[PDB]
Amino acid sequence: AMAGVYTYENEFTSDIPAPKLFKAFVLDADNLIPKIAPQAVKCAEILEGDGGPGTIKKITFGEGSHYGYVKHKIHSIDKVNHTYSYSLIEGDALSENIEKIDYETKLVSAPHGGTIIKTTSKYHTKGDVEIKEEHVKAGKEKAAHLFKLIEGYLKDHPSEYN
Repeated sequence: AMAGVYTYENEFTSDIPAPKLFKAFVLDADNLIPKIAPQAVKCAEILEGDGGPGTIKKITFGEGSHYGYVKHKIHSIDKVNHTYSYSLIEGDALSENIEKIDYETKLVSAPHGGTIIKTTSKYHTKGDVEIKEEHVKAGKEKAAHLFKLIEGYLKDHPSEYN
């Protein structure tokens, strides 16, 4: 049975400077996200580990989830370089034919003072590979919205994540 890896890059941009964002979005996601999108994210909970490399998180969704949750395994976190890698491993985007999805995200400092969020997504496939543009671009939008909500919030809370 054919094993393979579908790979998809995209970027977003943001006014928020890289480090604030990293603290908010990566480092306190568990807390900050449910606060600002309770429609779409009920809860977030660490099943195992500190929360560094090797941790397993269950994230629990509200409306607009096929399965109503995911689990993530954190592969790495680099606070100094502002990068993050993990793997979706059980739940929402997966199936018999998509064993796993890997994300790696690099925040980079744009011109001038702002940020560029670079994400690379890696679909570990089994068997024939059908991966619909929809399911993928639908995903882009979800994340794009979510980052927009973070910008907005953080701009309304400048005493935070400094």
